[PDB]
Amino acid sequence: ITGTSTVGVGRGVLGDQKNINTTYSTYYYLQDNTRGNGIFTYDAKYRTTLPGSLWADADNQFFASYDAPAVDAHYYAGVTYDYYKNVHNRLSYDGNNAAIRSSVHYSQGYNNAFWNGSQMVYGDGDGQTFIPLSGGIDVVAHELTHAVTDYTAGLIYQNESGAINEAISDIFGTLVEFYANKNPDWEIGEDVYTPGISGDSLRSMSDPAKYGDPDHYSKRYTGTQDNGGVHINSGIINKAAYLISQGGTHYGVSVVGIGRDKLGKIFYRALTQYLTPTSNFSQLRAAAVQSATDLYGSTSQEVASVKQAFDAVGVK
Ligand SMILES: [Ca+2]
Ligand SMILES: [Ca+2]
Ligand SMILES: [Ca+2]
Ligand SMILES: [Ca+2]
Ligand SMILES: [Zn+2]
Repeated sequence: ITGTSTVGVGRGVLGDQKNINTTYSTYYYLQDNTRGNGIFTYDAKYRTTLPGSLWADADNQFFASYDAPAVDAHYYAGVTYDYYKNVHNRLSYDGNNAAIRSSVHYSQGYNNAFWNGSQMVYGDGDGQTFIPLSGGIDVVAHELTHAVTDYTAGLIYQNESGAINEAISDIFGTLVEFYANKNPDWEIGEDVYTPGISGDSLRSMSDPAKYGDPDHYSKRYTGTQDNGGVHINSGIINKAAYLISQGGTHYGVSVVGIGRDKLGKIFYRALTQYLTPTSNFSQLRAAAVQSATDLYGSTSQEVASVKQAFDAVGVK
């Protein structure tokens, strides 16, 4: 809408208080005009009709518990936008400052979140397996990174390219959680998953196998569930990114870590520069070795760690 930019305050899903950019014209709207063409948050009102209605508030205070998922969806889309701009000189998900849109309160008891080709969508969860999914910065950044991938490499969402697509979203969701320093870890979804059971998460990058995901290519899922395992085989790539960043020994292969920023730069370059829609894990290894080389030299430690890590997880 057209109006005056202002700043509101509210409480997120985990009860933390934060400031949000709003726009005022009779009502206060969750419309942030300070980032590209804007960040817009919508109420789907427990239906599946999208996007729903632009979130309108009477007094620019967002402390109702109904408001909480909107506060976080709005705030964390902003943080993710800033991460891509400041760390990678990318303006929004398309590189040309496209509007970021999210809808919350999608359906009833819906335990998921997704990018639907045009916008992000967040369920409220059923209160026992999930609470509102936008309460996790790694969840928000994961979903938005799907749009980034769609505008760049265009990884097909099935089999090995699909697992790559999933892993890139886990990798970057984590790097964003670290960038914002929101209690970071190498776990996915720990803040919003199973409120009655602490210390667990949906997926683990540091040890995928903790939840039954492969951490080695020999162990990959070859059937047809989950579009050929896209959320399952991502574990192999997730473990690789973890080793590359933090180091460690995995099936007897030692890896010297090169830290997060270099992991980010290497994978962002692979993604934007070398990956294609049909790329497989072997092509990802090559893309990553080539980015490292481009960035740090044919005989750098960095290139050596990237080689080490992919060997460790069985990807030649
Ligand atoms: Ca209010
Ligand atoms: Ca965390
Ligand atoms: Ca996490
Ligand atoms: Ca939990
Ligand atoms: Zn995903």
